[PDB]
Amino acid sequence: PMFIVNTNVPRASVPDGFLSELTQQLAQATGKPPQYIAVHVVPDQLMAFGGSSEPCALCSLHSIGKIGGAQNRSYSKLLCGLLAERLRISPDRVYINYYDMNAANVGWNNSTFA
Amino acid sequence: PMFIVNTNVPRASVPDGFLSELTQQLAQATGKPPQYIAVHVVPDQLMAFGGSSEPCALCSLHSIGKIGGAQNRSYSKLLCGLLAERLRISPDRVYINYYDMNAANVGWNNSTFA
Amino acid sequence: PMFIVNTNVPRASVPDGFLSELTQQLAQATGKPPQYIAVHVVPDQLMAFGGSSEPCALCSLHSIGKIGGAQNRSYSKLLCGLLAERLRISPDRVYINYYDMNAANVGWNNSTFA
Ligand SMILES: CN(Cc1cnc2nc(N)nc(N)c2n1)c1ccc(C(=O)N[C@H](CCC(=O)O)C(=O)O)cc1
Repeated sequence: PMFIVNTNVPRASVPDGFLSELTQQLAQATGKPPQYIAVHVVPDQLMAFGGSSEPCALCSLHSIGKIGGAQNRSYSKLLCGLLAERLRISPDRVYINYYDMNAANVGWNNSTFA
Repeated sequence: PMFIVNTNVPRASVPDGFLSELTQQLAQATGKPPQYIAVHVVPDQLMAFGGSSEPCALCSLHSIGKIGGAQNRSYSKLLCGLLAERLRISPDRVYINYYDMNAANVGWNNSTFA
Repeated sequence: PMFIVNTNVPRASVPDGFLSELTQQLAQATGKPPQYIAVHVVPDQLMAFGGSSEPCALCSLHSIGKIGGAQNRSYSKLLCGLLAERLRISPDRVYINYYDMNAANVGWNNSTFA
């Protein structure tokens, strides 16, 4: 899986270990081993949510399978949870887009997963 | 809805009001209240379009509904106009990817919209 | 077609000409004229892949058609090769998302491609 966070929060507000924590928790939540989890944190961004410049985030989780109704609520609870506690971002100022990828449409190691 | 602009235009040429202006014009164009609109502007990017490094933009509009053949043609006018006037980008150097998101695939406030 | 690379490799390791080369290679590989090809390189990113912050990359290729089982393998070979050769990134620390865009969902110059 691939998790990306874009936020207006400063670089200096990202705690040491946040990428490690996201990796480990997305492994648990997703059922996929840690070695397949990629994480990307883009702080200091020029953004607004509802016309306000308070702390916010635009995020995406891409995964081959492991994407659906209940799973996505469950991921949003986890991720909103972490964004609140670690980055101090209100859960109502987060969007997370979920993408179920076909294996044939993910390249890796000179090939695809199809 | 969510709107993202990636551009090689420098940070200093992004007007201070650009995120609000986007926010407001997107609310009108989509029919959704401004509160639902998130906007992200990423300047100083290392980009080329058609092999030239003249000013350009790669953008995305994600929304739950309000995406279609007719609406997308319309949004391109609006957004090429804003980018042309505010960032001095030629409209032929602008791509915009449109995504019609399922409610179950959009996380927000510890849950999803489903 | 549109190709984006997000990497933790530093800005100073991106060779001069990398954007041109990508453009050239994507044109030949897709059979689309170079004028329709946009490339975007984002270095210095805060990323982890499998828990490790060794060199890695997360990438997207968006294109109207020219996306499929075999074409995507061939693109992966080409692009991981280029990421291995120019950015010193190991192929198994690269993910590439392929998206077959409907023409009506790509805005360009005040309209769509539908
Ligand atoms: C068969 N599966 C998933 C899967 C399901 N159940 C499991 N159960 C167990 N006990 N262990 C596993 N390793 C496991 N893996 C897989 C198919 C492809 C990929 C994969 O290696 N990578 C992509 C990368 C996605 C992206 O970047 O877009 C992914 O799974 O999301 C992994 C697992």
